[PDB]
Amino acid sequence: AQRVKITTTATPGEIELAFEDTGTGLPVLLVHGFPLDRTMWKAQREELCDEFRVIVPDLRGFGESQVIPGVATMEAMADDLAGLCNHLGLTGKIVLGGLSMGGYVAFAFARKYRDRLAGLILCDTRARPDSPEAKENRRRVAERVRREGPGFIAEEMIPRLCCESTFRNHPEVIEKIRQMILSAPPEGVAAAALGMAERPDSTDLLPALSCPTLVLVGQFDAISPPEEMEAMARTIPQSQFVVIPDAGHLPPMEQPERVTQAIREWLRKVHT
Ligand SMILES: [Cl-]
Ligand SMILES: [Cl-]
Repeated sequence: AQRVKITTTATPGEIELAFEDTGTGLPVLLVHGFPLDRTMWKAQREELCDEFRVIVPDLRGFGESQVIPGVATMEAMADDLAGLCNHLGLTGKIVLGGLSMGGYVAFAFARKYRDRLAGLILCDTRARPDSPEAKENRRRVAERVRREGPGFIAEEMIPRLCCESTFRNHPEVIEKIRQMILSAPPEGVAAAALGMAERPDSTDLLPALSCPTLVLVGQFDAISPPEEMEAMARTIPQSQFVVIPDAGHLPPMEQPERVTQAIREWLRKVHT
């Protein structure tokens, strides 16, 4: 992995991002969920790099990246991604993928950096903003995580993140996810929670998209259910919708081979 100071149009103008960059060819940048880190996408990075260039950053405030206290808007996160691609000399088009919060970042990127997208991969996410109660709950999470750390978040989220089959067959995957949460920087988690609260409604962005889009969801996703994701996909032109069996909210970790395959086969067409 690498750690580089990049120039970003978001405050504070410069930020240090940690990231993986593996393979050659078409660039595919994959964005993790909340409150996880780049290792969420490790199986896909390690497998897809035989055919594509896979770039996987820790977002601001997560993993090994710089923590910028206050609010980390989805726009700011997207600006950082643009600045990373600029740093790397990927100044043309990329495929951008994101899971959950990372999908919110992808929407912010598509808003602002349309002409940099060859394609979008939207996993286990939604285009609607937070409801008023959801916003308030973000503020409560932010306030508490700054003081107590993310243990309470792991306790609340783990049962909602993965399906029953994962708990049974892959307890090691559960534990990897738990350690990602437990290790997340408290002020980075707070800043992202506040950023999620403030994110705009992307509903009307979707019909205006101009690149092919893959929409992927776990069969048993409790957080962004498949029914709602299918409806979201029907608003996106040039979309493909895939349900990953025997996965909850984290298909890349729960069913890594099936996710890698779905992405690989879709990328081949974007690419050809
Ligand atoms: Cl957003
Ligand atoms: Cl909501």
